[PDB]
Amino acid sequence: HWGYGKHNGPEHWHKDFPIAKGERQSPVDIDTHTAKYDPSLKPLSVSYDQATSLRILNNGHSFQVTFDDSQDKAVLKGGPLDGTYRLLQFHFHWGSLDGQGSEHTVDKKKYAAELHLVHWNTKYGDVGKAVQQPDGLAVLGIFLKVGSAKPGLQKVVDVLDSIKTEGKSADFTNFDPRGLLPESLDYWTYPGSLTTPPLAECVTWIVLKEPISVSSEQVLKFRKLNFNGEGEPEELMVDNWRPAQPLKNRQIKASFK
Ligand SMILES: CC(=O)NCCCCOc1ccc(NC(=O)Nc2ccc(S(N)(=O)=O)cc2)cc1
Ligand SMILES: [Zn+2]
Repeated sequence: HWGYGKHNGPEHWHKDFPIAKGERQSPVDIDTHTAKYDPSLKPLSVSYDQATSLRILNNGHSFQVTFDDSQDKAVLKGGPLDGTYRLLQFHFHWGSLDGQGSEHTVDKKKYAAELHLVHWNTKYGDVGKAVQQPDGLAVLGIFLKVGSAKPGLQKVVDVLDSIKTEGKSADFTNFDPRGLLPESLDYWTYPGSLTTPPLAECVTWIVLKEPISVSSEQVLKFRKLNFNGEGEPEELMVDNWRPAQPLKNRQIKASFK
């Protein structure tokens, strides 16, 4: 039922999901001058060498690459986190044009897109349990700007034609998510939520300062996806981002000076 249109979009979500008006919703605007450098924050540990991708799916809101999360292979640790978080899936949010698409903003600047690498805390055993906990998930957010192509994204781009409409999926094995990461792991962090229903307040957000560059041709391929199922009117999957939400009583911390 929920979506990104006039009648079912973000301004409507609170009716089915009242937590939409909660105390720790995401995304937020990152005011770079107000974020406090925190010298106690550790370097982020991203260990993706043994990642096992499984499938790629058009779920009607994004496309989603799923990983085998049944063992500690691809894990996120350190940074602001306590313990070990397993990589579950990644997906993107993007715009109709290059000047919008990101969920987080940086001094009100919107990027063309935002990549979410979604991890869950192994101390809760499974993602369904983890989403019921305030420290259950860690999402690594990476901004996309348009310029030079990202070679490590091309394998993703080249299969989107096969999952054009809602409910389509395909085999997507041997994808290496290290190819999606920028040089620097400098980050901002804050406590927040899922940015799609059920908007659960279970996420430690880790947003990298350095965007990746993707080509116009790569992002155009995102914008050829459809929100609709094949038996419904064609509606391009664009502008699948939630706008910035009130920061309320939260502090954004920087890992860097
Ligand atoms: C062993 C095996 O074969 N495992 C394979 C996975 C099975 C479970 O699959 C899954 C896959 C996905 C989910 N839910 C989500 O990820 N919700 C979510 C919503 C919004 C955000 S964000 N980033 O704020 O926009 C992040 C996460 C649950 C179970
Ligand atoms: Zn997301």
